[PDB]
Amino acid sequence: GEELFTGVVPILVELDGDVNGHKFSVSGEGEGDATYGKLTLKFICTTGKLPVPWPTLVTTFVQCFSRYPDHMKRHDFFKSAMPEGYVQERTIFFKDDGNYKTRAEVKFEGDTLVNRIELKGIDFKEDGNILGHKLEYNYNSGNVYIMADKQKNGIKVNFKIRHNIEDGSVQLADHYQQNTPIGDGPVLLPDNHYLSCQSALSKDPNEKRDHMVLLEFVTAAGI
Repeated sequence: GEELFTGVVPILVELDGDVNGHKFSVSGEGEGDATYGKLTLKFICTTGKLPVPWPTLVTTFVQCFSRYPDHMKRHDFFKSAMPEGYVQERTIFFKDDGNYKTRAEVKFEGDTLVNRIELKGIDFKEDGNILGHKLEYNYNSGNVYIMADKQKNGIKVNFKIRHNIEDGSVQLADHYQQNTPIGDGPVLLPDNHYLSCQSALSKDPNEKRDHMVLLEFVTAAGI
């Protein structure tokens, strides 16, 4: 897979969503440059106004673009599954609030690296930090824990995302994620490690639509 990520890859993201019966769609475009662990994307709510807060979707909107130091390449599960791809599934628990259930498929469409996702959210408080848009438009750095998952020929991934609430508090979002190759094809199984991540959300003064500009860097460590 390594050889597909050697340069600048166009990325395309498409999510269909239903949160507490609130329905929406988002398209994203950008490019990734795994060599530097860099992702640059722009997202647009195509169905109007985003019913949830943008920062809540970041995790959901391609770890194959993480930078795996030379010594760790053997642990890169993401790239290994390419081009056929991998399936990525999560449940993201918002403390004292609802949950998101996501199913995505990450693979190449020719030259393009695509992420197609179905997202379902239930149990959200209509007056919650989420439904009530109480989260700051920003994003914290942190770690993503990776571990091999044999009886599935995949990996298990766990982490906590802390969204800042505008009152100064925090909205914890606990992530439980599973990935498995799309094919019958081989993949690399990693030893435990983690991805060190950081992100910055911005806006395009020109875009009138509901959107998010995202700049992100992630580098595998712990080995």
